[PDB]
Amino acid sequence: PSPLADPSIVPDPYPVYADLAQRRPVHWVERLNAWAVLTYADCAAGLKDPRLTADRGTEVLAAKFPGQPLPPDNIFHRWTKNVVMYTDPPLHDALRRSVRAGFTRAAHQHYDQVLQKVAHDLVASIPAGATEIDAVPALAAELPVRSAVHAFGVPEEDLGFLIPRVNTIMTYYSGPKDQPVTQEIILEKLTDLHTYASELLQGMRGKVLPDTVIARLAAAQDGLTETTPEQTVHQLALVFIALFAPTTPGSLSSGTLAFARNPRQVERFLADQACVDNTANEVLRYNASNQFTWRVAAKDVEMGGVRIEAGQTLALFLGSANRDANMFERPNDFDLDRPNSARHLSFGQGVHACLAAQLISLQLKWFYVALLNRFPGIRTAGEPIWNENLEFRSLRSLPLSLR
Ligand code: HEM
Ligand SMILES: N[C@@H](Cc1c[nH]c2ccccc12)C(=O)O
Repeated sequence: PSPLADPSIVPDPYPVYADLAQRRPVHWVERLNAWAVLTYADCAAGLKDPRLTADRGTEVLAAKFPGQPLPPDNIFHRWTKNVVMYTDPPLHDALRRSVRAGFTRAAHQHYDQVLQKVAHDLVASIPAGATEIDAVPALAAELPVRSAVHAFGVPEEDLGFLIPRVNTIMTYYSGPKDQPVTQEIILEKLTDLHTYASELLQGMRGKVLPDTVIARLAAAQDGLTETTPEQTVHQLALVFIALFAPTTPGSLSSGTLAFARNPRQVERFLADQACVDNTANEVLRYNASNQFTWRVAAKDVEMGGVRIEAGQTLALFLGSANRDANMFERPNDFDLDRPNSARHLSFGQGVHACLAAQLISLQLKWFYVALLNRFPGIRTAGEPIWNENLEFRSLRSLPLSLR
């Protein structure tokens, strides 16, 4: 019976992942209704294997809410079948092109400057007499919300509507454990994000800051020719979910912990710009926030000596792949001098590689620039405590001393 379904692995899964990558690199996890895939080689190729489809909302819903299917007209199916995350090419590619205006080279030139300032301002807000901080609520949870506002264009005044709704929706992705929130409630909040997205663009909600992702997307709508208004609304809903997911906080907090525990890496960062430049990727490699991602077999495939039949579900363990010693020597070392950290799988790979990958790496880079030049002596001030979630894994508490 798979140790991947044991809640006790979440604080430190890596010894279990390493053992299973060796002995059981592909194996069945009953609680996921899926084949777990543990090695870098199999995860990276699986992400780019056209025999594995991203059209998986049916299968994954059946895994998470067995006995509770939904019809094709239900918001769950209309959303999944009309967003980049859960579509294959060619539709995927039309949907991705339709959001290009938010993510151009010029746009990221602007976001680089916004994020530098946002992170600067966050860290500068920590009072002089503060030696202790819980880096989760104070910093890791906070930076992504300030980025959502200033770089993405989510109105600040609408955060009270969005934050709790995304937190509810995100319980869908609770890993191999009982669902804490009913399907009915999740679908209601998913519906609510669609209403909000459409009303935001109509000017019925908050004010979107200029030159942000959402402002750019809004201005692009008149020129779209291969997608529909409903598709834009579906895609915004996904964007809201991704913006307020625990992914970015977990990356910030797990990287902060890594620095706290590895002071010579602080020294490296302050000594060598190449180590700065590699910080986002080494942090992303060191702990994938999304530890596994889902696929379905569109055709029979063979992986890890297992024949996976068309229609079966797979869980590609990005978090295990990132610490596979065959790809990353001494994979449990947090090492800014590592030469291949950019090979991590935390943003996936290929067709569905994270749309926000550059935005998030800029956010991480500027955070650590600000934090570590202010407070190079960061250390633990108690036990870091993890959320009870393997799928989207993150710290709930990170007590630190700043000096
Ligand atoms: C550290 C933070 C984040 C991490 C670790 C993360 C991780 C991922 C991963 C693993 C995928 C690929 C999943 C798969 O193929 O199965 C993905 C895709 C995606 N990401 Fe992120 N992501 C983050 C932040 C964000 C944010 C803030 C947004 C907001 C826009 C976002 C938007 C997306 C979208 C739209 C896709 C789908 C792209 C496609 O299907 O073409 N990501 N991300
Ligand atoms: N892993 C998710 C896809 C995903 C990646 N990043 C996310 C952020 C938020 C929500 C979902 C996602 C899935 O297989 O369904």
